[PDB]
Amino acid sequence: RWRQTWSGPGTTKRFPETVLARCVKYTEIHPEMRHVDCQSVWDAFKGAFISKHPCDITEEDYQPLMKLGTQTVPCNKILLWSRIKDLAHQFTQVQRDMFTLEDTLLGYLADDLTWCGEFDTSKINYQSCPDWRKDCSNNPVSVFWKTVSRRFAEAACDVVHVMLDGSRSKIFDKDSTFGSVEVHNLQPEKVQTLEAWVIHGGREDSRDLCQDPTIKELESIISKRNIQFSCKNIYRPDKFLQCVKNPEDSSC
Ligand SMILES: *[C@H]1O[C@H](COP(=O)(O)OP(=O)(O)OC[C@H]2O[C@@H](n3cnc4c(N)ncnc43)[C@H](O)[C@@H]2O)[C@@H](O)[C@@H]1F
Repeated sequence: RWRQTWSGPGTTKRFPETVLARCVKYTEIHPEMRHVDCQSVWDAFKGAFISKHPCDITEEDYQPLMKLGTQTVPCNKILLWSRIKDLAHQFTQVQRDMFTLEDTLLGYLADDLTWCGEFDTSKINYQSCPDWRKDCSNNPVSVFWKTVSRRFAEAACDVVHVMLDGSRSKIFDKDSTFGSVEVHNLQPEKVQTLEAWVIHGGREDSRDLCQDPTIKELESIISKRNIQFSCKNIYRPDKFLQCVKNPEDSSC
């Protein structure tokens, strides 16, 4: 057909198989989750969006899945990210120094996927799904990440780290999901510091991006929540990963 219902990409192909296989694999690798019944996980995941209008999804819709995907992560080793997931993943993969949301079962299940259903049919919509801007914010994908993100941020303690894309027009974007959900769900009772790592996109010699107006804004927001703020430039992400891999044996 020549025009879809919604403005965004449709459900990722073979969504049900893909999720179930991810669950099986995750629960094989991670002993803490060994027990989890993946079929129950798929049923709860399905239950959140199937037969529901995909502009009328709620955090409650995901509660059965949230319950099944309950999981402890070391609260003091959390790595958040904004618009720079790939480096965050490359980093934690070296020796599991920190944990991103994609290191949890629910994050791993949904990473890079799109999904939505239809009001009053129980079919998965493989043709289109709502775009967060053009169509609706309360869509299955966006609501999932908000709900799961909030719980992950709420669990953090001590020093929480965040990678930010220093190549972007706004290094910290107050209106990003990171800025609108994660930042505001850190618990001041538990979190001592948020430390931002500003990832330079620019070759060689660049600015102290910890001085960027948007970084000062982040610092102000965080500080006003009674959490300390720290910031570091990562000038060369390639050299950084090399140093993480081969710590100070080398020019690190
Ligand atoms: C909480 O925030 C970070 C993402 O923060 P960003 O500033 O990168 O968010 P933004 O660009 O405004 O929006 C990205 C949206 O993508 C969805 N999403 C989050 N995480 C994933 C993964 N792993 N795969 C695909 N899509 C993802 C959400 O709908 C965001 O709204 C995340 O760690 C948490 F979402």
